[PDB]
Amino acid sequence: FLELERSSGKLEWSAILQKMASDLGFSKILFGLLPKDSQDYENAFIVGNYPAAWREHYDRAGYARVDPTVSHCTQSVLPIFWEPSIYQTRKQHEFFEEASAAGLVYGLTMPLHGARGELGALSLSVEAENRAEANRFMESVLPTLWMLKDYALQSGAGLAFE
Amino acid sequence: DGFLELERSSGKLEWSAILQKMASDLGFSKILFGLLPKDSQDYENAFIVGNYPAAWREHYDRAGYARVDPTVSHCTQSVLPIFWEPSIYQTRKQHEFFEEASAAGLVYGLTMPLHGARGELGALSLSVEAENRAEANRFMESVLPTLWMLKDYALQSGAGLAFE
Ligand SMILES: N#Cc1ccccc1C(=O)Oc1c(Br)cc(Br)cc1CNC(=O)c1ccccc1[N+](=O)[O-]
Ligand SMILES: N#Cc1ccccc1C(=O)Oc1c(Br)cc(Br)cc1CNC(=O)c1ccccc1[N+](=O)[O-]
Repeated sequence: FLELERSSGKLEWSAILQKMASDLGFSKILFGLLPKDSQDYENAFIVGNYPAAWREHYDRAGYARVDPTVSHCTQSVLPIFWEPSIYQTRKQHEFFEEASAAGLVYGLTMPLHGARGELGALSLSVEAENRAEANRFMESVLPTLWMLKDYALQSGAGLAFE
Repeated sequence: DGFLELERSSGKLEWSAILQKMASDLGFSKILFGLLPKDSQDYENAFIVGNYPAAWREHYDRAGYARVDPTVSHCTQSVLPIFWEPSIYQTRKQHEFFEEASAAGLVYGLTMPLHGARGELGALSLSVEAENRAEANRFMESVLPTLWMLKDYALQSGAGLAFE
């Protein structure tokens, strides 16, 4: 985990974070961080390899207002898994479908809350044949991820703010 | 699913018992969970849970050890754990803090900073009984991934119990 601190620049930090996630078994990740008292997700510090077109679509369609993981992050420090049960509203169903169209169907979002009031998320997606399989993979690496997200927050906020 | 009993708990007594049991199973026989609401700086009226000896908690406050305890300034700046380690260029007060902590049975341990979703500031401090630093670090490192999960479950349920 200590390799995140020693990185030079955003590209290398991103490369390290992506490979950590990739080696762990998650093909796609997004790391997003906002300063205290901001809700302008559009203009967050963002790192990762989500498809560019999806990132653009998410911003355009105002999905930050709809995405169930966003509101979850404002209320909690606990992970939220991308299960059918989290897409409760008709608009969130639309969100699920569009995210699925980008290849992002299985995964989880770890809320980030920094020492300086930074608000963020580390979202990770896993390629799987089905839900049950994806859930077992995620369970099998969850403690490692749980440490990872805080190491990423601490180093990530360092990169973005100091 | 073991972590779920922290939310199911009704009242501080019940919650404290569950948290202590979970921590004790992991080899931490003494714990203190401390939490302050958003923008509050006064460590006295903090929501404090655990089984640190009462006399030690009283003395820590009385002697003003919070300004000498390295974990305090660490917690305001980081979300990463800090292992208890004296500075070894230390002031009489810093020496006394560790000496009196040690006398209270709290020589080895770590503090997990707590930063809640609603701006809560706190710490989960846990002590392990050990003969030396090598043994202690072994004991703590071996449960660190589980503890990492526990501190966030404790933070989330504790904040609700305390403020919500
Ligand atoms: N900064 C910050 C931030 C702070 C709090 C919560 C969240 C975020 C965040 O990054 O949110 C985004 C953004 Br800004 C763009 C995208 Br694109 C995706 C997410 C978060 N959501 C997901 O990654 C997600 C969650 C569930 C299903 C599918 C996705 N997804 O594919 O985007
Ligand atoms: N709330 C909050 C809080 C918020 C941020 C940081 C810290 C705390 C905290 O609880 O700090 C205390 C207090 Br209030 C009393 C006691 Br008693 C002990 C600690 C934290 N420190 C330790 O537990 C500790 C750390 C290093 C060596 C020895 C000890 N110790 O035995 O107390």
